[PDB]
Amino acid sequence: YSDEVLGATNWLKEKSNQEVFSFVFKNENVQLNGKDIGWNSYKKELQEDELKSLQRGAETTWDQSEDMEWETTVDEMTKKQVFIFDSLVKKCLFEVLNTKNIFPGDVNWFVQHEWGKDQGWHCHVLIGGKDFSQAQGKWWRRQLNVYWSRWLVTACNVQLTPAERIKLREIAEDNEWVTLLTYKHKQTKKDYTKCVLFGNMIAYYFLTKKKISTSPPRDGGYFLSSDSGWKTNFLKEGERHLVSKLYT
Ligand SMILES: [Mn+2]
Repeated sequence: YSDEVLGATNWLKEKSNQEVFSFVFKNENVQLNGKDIGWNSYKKELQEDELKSLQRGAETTWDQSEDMEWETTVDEMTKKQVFIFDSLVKKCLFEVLNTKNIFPGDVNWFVQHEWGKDQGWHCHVLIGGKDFSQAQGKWWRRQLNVYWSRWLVTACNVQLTPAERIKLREIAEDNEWVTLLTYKHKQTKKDYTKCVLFGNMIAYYFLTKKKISTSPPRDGGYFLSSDSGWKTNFLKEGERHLVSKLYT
């Protein structure tokens, strides 16, 4: 019952029923003119001040949440790429907030990087607040995908011709490398944005995942999480499960 565990539980419980959007930021494998662009082909560390700061935040979140009782054999390249993506995902969120003139302190958000059985790396984002409404979900997805595709093409470490960069940009947008949770439907039928409950989804779902400690990653595991209150960031796996238990 450390203050950190109690503090996270209390913070989430207060936001138990806050409606938020659910996004997934991802990438897919691409081959352009014989050039392979895989999930971890975006390893440029761009020297923009905010991005550098965000990447440092991810590194330190990883460092503080690491359990040293057990050894961790995650590949260095994998960690690097995840830290970079954490900075890029956040940069996208912050750019859209700026477009809407939303004060960052008026926003609740949660970010969690995972490795899926079939898709591999992806990043969940829950985001909402008083300045957000369900009808804005589709606009948010589109804007986030614009910024996400733009930053990915900038961060790509594969030498690309201008035509190739533009093609990659178009692929990331056309194939919706940012997804928005909607109610189940038909291809022809309309899709409705499905808002989720912030604290509940975090405590009863995201905090239940198993920590990735190996390469290749365990199917369905998580790498790293963070939130707008810096509450879950530094928690070890065992502490996260304690939060879920207390939250109930
Ligand atoms: Mn997932």
